[PDB]
Amino acid sequence: AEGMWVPQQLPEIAGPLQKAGLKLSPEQLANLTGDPMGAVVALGGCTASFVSPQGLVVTNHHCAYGAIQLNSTAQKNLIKDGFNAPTLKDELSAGPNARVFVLDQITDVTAQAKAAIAGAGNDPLARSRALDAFDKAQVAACEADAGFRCRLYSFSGGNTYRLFRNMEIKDVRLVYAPPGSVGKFGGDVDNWMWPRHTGDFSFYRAYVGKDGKPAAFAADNVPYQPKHFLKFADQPLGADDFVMVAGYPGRTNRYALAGEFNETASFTYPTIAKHYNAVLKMIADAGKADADVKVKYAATAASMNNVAKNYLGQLEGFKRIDAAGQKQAEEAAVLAWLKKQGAAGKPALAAHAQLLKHLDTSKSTRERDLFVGQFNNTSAVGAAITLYRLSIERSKPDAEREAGYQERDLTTIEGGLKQMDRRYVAKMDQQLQTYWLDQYVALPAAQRDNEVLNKWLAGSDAAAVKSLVNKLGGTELGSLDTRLKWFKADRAAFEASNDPAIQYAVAVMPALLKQEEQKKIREGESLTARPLYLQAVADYKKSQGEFVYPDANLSLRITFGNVMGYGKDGVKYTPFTTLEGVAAKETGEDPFDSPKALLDAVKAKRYGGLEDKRLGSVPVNFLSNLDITGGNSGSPVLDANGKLVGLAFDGNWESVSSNWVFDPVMTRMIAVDSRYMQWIMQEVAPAPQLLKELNLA
Amino acid sequence: AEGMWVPQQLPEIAGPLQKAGLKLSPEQLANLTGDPMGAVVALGGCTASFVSPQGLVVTNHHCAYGAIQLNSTAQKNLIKDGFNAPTLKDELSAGPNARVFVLDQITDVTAQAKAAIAGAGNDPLARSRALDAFDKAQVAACEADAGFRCRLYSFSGGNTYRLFRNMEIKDVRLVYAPPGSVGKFGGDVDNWMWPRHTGDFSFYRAYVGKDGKPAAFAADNVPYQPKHFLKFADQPLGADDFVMVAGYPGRTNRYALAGEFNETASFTYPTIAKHYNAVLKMIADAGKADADVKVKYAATAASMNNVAKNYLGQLEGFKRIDAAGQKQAEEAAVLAWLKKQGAAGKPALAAHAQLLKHLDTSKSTRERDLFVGQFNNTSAVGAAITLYRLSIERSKPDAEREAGYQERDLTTIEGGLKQMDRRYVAKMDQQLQTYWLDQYVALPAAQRDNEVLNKWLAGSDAAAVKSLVNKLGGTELGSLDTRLKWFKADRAAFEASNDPAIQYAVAVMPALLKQEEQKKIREGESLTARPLYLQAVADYKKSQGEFVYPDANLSLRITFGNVMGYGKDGVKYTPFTTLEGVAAKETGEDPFDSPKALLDAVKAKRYGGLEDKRLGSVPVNFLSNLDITGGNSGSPVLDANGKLVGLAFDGNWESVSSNWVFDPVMTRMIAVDSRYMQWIMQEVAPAPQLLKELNLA
Ligand SMILES: N[C@@H](Cc1ccccc1)C(=O)N[C@@H](Cc1ccc(O)cc1)C(=O)O
Ligand SMILES: N[C@@H](Cc1ccccc1)C(=O)N[C@@H](Cc1ccc(O)cc1)C(=O)O
Repeated sequence: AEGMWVPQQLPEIAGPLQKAGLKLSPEQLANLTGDPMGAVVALGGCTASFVSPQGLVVTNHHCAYGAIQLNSTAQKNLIKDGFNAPTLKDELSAGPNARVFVLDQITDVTAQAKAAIAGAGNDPLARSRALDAFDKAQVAACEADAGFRCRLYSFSGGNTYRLFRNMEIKDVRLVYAPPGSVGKFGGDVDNWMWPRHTGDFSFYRAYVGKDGKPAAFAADNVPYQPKHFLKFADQPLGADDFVMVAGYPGRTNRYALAGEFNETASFTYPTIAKHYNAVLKMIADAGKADADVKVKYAATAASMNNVAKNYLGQLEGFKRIDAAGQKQAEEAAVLAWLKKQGAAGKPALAAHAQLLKHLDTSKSTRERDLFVGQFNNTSAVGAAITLYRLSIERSKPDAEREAGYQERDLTTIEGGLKQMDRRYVAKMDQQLQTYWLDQYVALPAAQRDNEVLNKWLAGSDAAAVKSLVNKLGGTELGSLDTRLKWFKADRAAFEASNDPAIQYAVAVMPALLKQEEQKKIREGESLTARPLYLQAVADYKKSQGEFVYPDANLSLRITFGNVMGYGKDGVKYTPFTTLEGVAAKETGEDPFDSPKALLDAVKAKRYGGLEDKRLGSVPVNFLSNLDITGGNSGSPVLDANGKLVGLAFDGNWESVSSNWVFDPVMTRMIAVDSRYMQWIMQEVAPAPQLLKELNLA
Repeated sequence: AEGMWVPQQLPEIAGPLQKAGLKLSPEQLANLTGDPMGAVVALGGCTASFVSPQGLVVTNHHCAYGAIQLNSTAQKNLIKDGFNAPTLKDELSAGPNARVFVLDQITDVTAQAKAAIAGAGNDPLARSRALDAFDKAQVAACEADAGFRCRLYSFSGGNTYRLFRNMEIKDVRLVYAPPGSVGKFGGDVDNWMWPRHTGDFSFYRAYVGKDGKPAAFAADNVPYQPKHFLKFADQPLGADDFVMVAGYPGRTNRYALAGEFNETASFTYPTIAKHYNAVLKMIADAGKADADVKVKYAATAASMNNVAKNYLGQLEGFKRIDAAGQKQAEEAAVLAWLKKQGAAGKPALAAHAQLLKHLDTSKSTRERDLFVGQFNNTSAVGAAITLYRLSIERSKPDAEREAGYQERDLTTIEGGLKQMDRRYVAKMDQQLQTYWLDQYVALPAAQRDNEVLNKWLAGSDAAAVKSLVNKLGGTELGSLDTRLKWFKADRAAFEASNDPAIQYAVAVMPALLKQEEQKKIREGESLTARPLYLQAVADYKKSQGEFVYPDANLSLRITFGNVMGYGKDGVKYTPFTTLEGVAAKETGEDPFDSPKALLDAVKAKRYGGLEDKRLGSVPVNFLSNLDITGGNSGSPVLDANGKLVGLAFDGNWESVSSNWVFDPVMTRMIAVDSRYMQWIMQEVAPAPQLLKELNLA
């Protein structure tokens, strides 16, 4: 079924849920801290779920990838080898910034948020500061009890605001990862593709301090005891079976203006894909010369591969469904429908005209902004900018500090500085600085108008770039101890440093704060125009009997449907893959290089009690017509009785353009079957302690 | 069904043919100059069929591609535009070397063939001279009537010889070609692939002189009046329908030794694919800089792309089916079964040992012979060699001249010199000479032992090469009038020439005739062993219950089966594509750039009365489990009642390795539906005169 339904829309999908095959009462799904919705957790960018009473959490391999990479070395490469912890004491810290968010409360605060915005009058910067202040005040009251973290969410262009309260677990440990050749079978070749044969799962465990409250990693921390956890399905999942997903989709753009779509299609997507593909070649080459580079950059290389391929898929999809035609026609129908409404429709029409004006702002600054943006986000420079920015915010009262630099963010900033030790090599950073500066100096002189960067380059050719990278090479911010000292330093110490990375951050900061102020002005203008126009689009959609649900915004959503394949001319994709399809793809070369114990077990038909007689094998991956996006990775797929039948991890090639224009015919979720996850842990990469904990052995 | 069945085997398949759903009688098929089989003709490298009483011939577009190519200029490009001849006199010569072969009779001359070989004795060279003389003599007699061509075919390794007698139609004209965006929709991207949407068809007309004997092109030749022509099906072809193909498959290698397969898989296919891919990049780069280069090298680039992609598919297929293992296990089972046959086993056991020592002769000289072979076959140099060779052979009497340089070959040689005019650009041929010499001068010193070439290079780097290409550019053989002068010149005029390409021909010819003697010796030693070992395999296969049929050898074969898809893990390929599939593949960029009139008709559901209700659209291509190969292109696909339901044109990706090891699971023919052919000639690139002549209007 189409839709990323908010829990508050359960009454509207209760009948469709039952019709599709839900055997739980839709009522049971509305208790978001009960069984089973209470077992679903956010990781920050991925979904996961509790699967034991001792705080075992299951998610995708690609969601645990960062944690696995932080614990990998060139010599002991867990990404390649996998990992198992036989006992609690063998579990590895997932890193200081790993989180498990357990939902405690959702509050509707729409009327209060709208009153705070209106309270600001017709000044856009005051409107942006009013919502900021409201957001900070809600979050401070909601976080007064130790161990909670809150977040204010804007829905439907700012027509609805809800405050989420979560227990924030800060001690997350790695328990199990299959080998990379299972976890990421087919690599970037099979990424965004069906047929699919990827065992995309791993396990964490949540820990708390001995006092029961969240704590950073410590030896005497103990496993979290969740109130609810999911059970692995005892009923074999088959074609046409009801499935549903609860998770944290990040961002969809189905309500974007035609011009926002056109800009993304004609500039953002092709341009990011081009540059990311070129940076990836550079990282791949450096990785072949030094395995330390390969391991330290593995998470970046993985994310950049995923985005670049997703973008190429979205562009193909737009042509497939004529997304440009469909956006143009819908926007024309909404503006014509408003007109026929007379008086009542003039506000939305004026809100449209205003958003329409916001587009053109980036035309001959978009290339510059990209290159300067990427240069400033390289590791040493970005660390210098964050550290200098924090030194400025610390001089203010906490309620006046920029979101991201308040007291409640300090441990996350510090964790980032710590995680950079596992993700930084000077010789690779210099190549990244060189790459983005090179693109900058190749712009026409009109567009290369970053005056600070112009001063530090003192040229617009290869030698000027080499000279600046040589200069920035003298930085000490590669040192973890140096970064942790700067983390506590006052503004004056930054301003006195002869560290060239720090000098660069001090020099660019005034222009950065002015660019941020301009952003907040544009935000404040949108805080009134966006909701008016998006409410009209939603009203129009309801007039046309179309499904109305908010764009994803990193909050909890439910999607449902059935196990089913899809088709193109000449082809029908079947809803399951099987073990034989894994062995049929074997080449012995990355990324089609399965463990020997897998190839041996498939050749012997060792199905380990998990064969589905309807398939004649153990199922590997399955297709369903659910509505997921980035952020849904690791979401539990629940059957009609709320049991775990698999994890969401990807979509088929034709699904990716549904970020902009949903296509029900060729949009499918790809999930890993809970039976394959059990089969891998039995036959290939043994986890006997985990199968016991899951009551599967 | 497996098998390229010779017409004599009709008894054995009579029943399976009927089980499959054949509604005509097998006796009807044994009538080879009758209906329907008498409609089926050979083009030499392609199959075709009579489809009107006025000599109308249908074949594939890629079979007609050379003809279309010859009639194309950078200005008037019929590859891109297509072609239609509304009247007889608008029909374009398909070229001097274009033929239609109509089968007159098959006689077995095995005994006399085995006599000729025996009655030479031991001396390998005498054995091959003997077979050549018996071949020349049997042909000279069979061709005594003015308008016939005869060919001696060796089957099952030389266990069976047959003389084929054909009426040779020498005046073939192009009537109709769709646009290249239809004829070759999907280009080298969709080549060897399903799903497929290619309207791979074109029409020729067979002309003879007013006397009724075949003749070369002349203004007052009239159309041939075939005894038999096929009718286009009125019964709609659907899934599971019986289909059969008659045609001229070129070469299969299912009876090759495990060692011949190992050489092809380990050296020949990888090497050819690599060097062809690099030459194709060059021709693509040159054609983009010069539209005259693009058109003149279109046919060469098309053939090299087809071969390169085919080989990559064969290598991939070998790994899918473990061809290496199956060939080793068969070569080991045959020897074990012969060593249990006692006295009856020993002649085949000795024949194997004799053949097993023709393998270790190449490892050192294979790269050299490839690179020198390719260089010698560039256009100016290749013309120079052939023309000088003919002058050598002219001075001998006819029956002692090399096969291909006889009186009966003069027209084909002269045709080749004329065709070169539309296939030669000096700067491209120099790029080709450069590529291949460059590969030669890259070889280790020990392998670089072509005396004349080392002499002419005087060095072993890019500069020495450029020096020789510079020398050779001085040729006048780029001129057609020059090539026709040399065609009628004697040995001494060649040996007096200061033309550097003629000078190269004369200089290399001694080493060439030496190498050709050591080749005929090679052939001689094999001519008795090969028969004996291949009969043992046939007997072993017959003993195991496995189908026995000879490897393709360019003679007439029948294959049969049913319209059916295939699958692999997670995917079922359905047996038909449809119009909507063509439209869905549209990018507006070559090779997915359909005529506007196609895209307009698809949108508008103008099905032209050609809807299949079961598909809900007009079908485009279909799949079936027939056994075809190179040569079978343009073969009529006949339904249960011997009516034309389409043309064979390609095979799916997994089919191509069946040239060495047949696989019934994933081997399918791809054919163009006769309703797509009509629909194109009605709705898209009209041919109202053809529809009339075919009785479809
Ligand atoms: N494409 C996946 C990540 C991946 C990379 C390589 C190998 C295996 C997986 C991905 O981006 N998944 C999303 C979830 C998602 C996104 C869009 C969609 O249509 C369906 C699923 C994620 O990581 O959250
Ligand atoms: N691959 C085709 C030629 C072609 C190229 C590009 C577009 C369309 C057609 C080809 O080689 N066809 C063969 C017939 C054939 C060969 C092998 C096989 O398994 C099935 C059919 C031919 O030209 O005769």
